[PDB]
Amino acid sequence: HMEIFGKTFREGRFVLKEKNFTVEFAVEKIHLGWKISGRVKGSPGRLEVLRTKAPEKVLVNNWQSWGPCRVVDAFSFKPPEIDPNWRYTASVVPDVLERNLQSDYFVAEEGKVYGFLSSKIAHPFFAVEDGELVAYLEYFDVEFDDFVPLEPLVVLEDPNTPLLLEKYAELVGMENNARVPKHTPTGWCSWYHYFLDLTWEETLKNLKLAKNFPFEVFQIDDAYEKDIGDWLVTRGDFPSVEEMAKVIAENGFIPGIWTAPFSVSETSDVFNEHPDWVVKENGEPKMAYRNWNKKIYALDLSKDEVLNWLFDLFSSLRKMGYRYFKIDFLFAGAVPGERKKNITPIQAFRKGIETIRKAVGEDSFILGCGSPLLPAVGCVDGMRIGPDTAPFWGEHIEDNGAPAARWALRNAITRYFMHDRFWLNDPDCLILREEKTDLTQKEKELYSYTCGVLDNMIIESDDLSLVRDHGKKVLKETLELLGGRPRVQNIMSEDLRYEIVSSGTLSGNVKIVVDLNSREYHLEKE
Repeated sequence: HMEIFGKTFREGRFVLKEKNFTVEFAVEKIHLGWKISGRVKGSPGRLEVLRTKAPEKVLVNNWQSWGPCRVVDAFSFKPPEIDPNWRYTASVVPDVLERNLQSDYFVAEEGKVYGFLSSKIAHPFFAVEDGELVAYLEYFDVEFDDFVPLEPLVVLEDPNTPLLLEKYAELVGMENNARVPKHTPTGWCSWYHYFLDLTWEETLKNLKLAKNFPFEVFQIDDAYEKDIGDWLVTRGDFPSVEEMAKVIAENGFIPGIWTAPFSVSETSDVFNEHPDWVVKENGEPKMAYRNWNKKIYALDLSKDEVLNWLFDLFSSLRKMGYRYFKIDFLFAGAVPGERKKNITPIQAFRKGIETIRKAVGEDSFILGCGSPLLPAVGCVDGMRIGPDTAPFWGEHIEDNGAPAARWALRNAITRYFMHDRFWLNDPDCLILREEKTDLTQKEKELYSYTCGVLDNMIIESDDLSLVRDHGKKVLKETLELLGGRPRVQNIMSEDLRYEIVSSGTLSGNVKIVVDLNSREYHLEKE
């Protein structure tokens, strides 16, 4: 059935000495399966850990927030064309995605889960190579003069696939000391009404109006900043970043703010002043992605100067009174490329987020976005686990990570299991306005009540003057669905129909059945 590091599956302790590397490992019995763990030295490169027969149908997982988590026929995979503006959102190892079906961190079939528990040094992924499922640890050509730990791999088997995924997630939480607040914040986000056209004028208007809503946090999203990298300089209408916090706190809200901290645009002052601070290719700045009609570079989080700058930045946001941080495009900090230190792109990413955490303190809430998942566990408090939602369902939008409510919801369902184990899942904002939206009341209710049953974060994003009785109702109903232990019963579903239960909500035991094709739901409250 299975090979572990090249040889037939066997319980016990083992060593594999190769030309280039050495690994010492143990195959040990755990509850519901097995765990392969150990340590490795030398230059393991792309290290095969496990091999077995691919199943036909597999739940696969993109490595970051916006990417799909979905069931796929393993044997009729054809390589996607990778958008060169967004190369690394698709894969951190795109050479693989170009040839084979790839899954980051974990894969599931009916009755079986394979999953790595951490991504501290290596990127753990699975590939389907010619009918075989192969688990790999990618070390990105980094060499290790002494032993460093393996990312442990678990293999769980039981009829109950949901329970297995939940189990996997518990082990991820313990392996990484997951941060899981007892208190989940509520709030308002500017983005999904105003996008880049937000003004301070409209901001103050909603800030007045937000008082009639059950919001704790008032969060300014992308729009206020001069440029990507120049986070302390505002454009347009906007005042001082210090002032905005002050005004928001004065009004009885926790101020929140959006940054893309690992990213610097080609036009930014900081890139202009410090072009050597970025990740390189052949000595020259390597484009991490293209957005805002500009080339964006990634900060080299191996450089102490870069980390001090991140430290200073988030220390001063904290000082000004920001206590809620949406940190976005985090994948940038983990792009493959040349850095000052000879460490992995993943080791560097972690140095970056660890710095932000230390700067903002223990009483700040950090929400990851566009982020590598496994590597951020134990550091973020909340995580966007799907692509952007939208003020339309998005049937005209493909499952390629662009904004659409339907695909955002899909991911909230298919990654439900990380919630309250990895972190608090952020399903993206509820859009509850009655004007300036293509969403029907049905669709709004469907989205919202699913998120509530999933016990996910509830953040609203609207011009609140356009939110009336229906939207106010839906929000209050959603908050009544929270507090349970959720489960997606038929996680291996291929037709976008799901039965989701949650036990011990504020409304008791609840069940929602959803069809994301017909945009239909039935909700029972016992």
